[PDB]
Amino acid sequence: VNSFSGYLKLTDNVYIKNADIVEEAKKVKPTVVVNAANVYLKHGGGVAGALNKATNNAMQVESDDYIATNGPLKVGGSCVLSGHNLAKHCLHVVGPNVNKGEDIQLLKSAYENFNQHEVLLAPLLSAGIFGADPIHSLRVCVDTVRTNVYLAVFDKNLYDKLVSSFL
Ligand SMILES: O=S1(=O)CC(CNc2ncnc3[nH]c4cc(F)ccc4c23)C1
Repeated sequence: VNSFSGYLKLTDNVYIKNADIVEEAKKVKPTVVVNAANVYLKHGGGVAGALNKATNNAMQVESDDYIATNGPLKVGGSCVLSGHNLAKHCLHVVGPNVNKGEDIQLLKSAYENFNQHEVLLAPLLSAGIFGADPIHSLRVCVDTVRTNVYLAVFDKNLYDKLVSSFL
């Protein structure tokens, strides 16, 4: 039993809700919140900008130190950093950005990072400003993630389309 509330169950392990991931994280305080990161961990907009703003820029400060030490992530890769006031940990995952020409096949590799964590609160990778089709992203999620994933979808209209079209 966990504290996630109001989710629709899609599969054995995947759940979905119309919610603001920032507000969902603030209430649940999950072990892991997933950030829709880029390779530079520059949290300027989309989910990343919203999560970082909620941390009063502490996420960005921590991220800049991470990059200065380790260099950029790979597209399809991830790192675990602090969850600050939102979660115990933040898993920064880089899905391909279609608006930069990155290969969509890397979306499966990106979701594989979720399997290293038993339970996660996450957005749909490569959705929103990353330019992928969220219906495709949901399909890859369901077919790749085996751990328990609670997906927050900010836009009510998209949430309803994702549910109604789910196979
Ligand atoms: O429905 S979409 O097209 C948009 C969604 C991807 N982004 C998000 N996903 C879940 N929670 C979110 N909270 C936010 C707050 C913000 F300021 C900006 C973005 C998000 C966001 C696929």
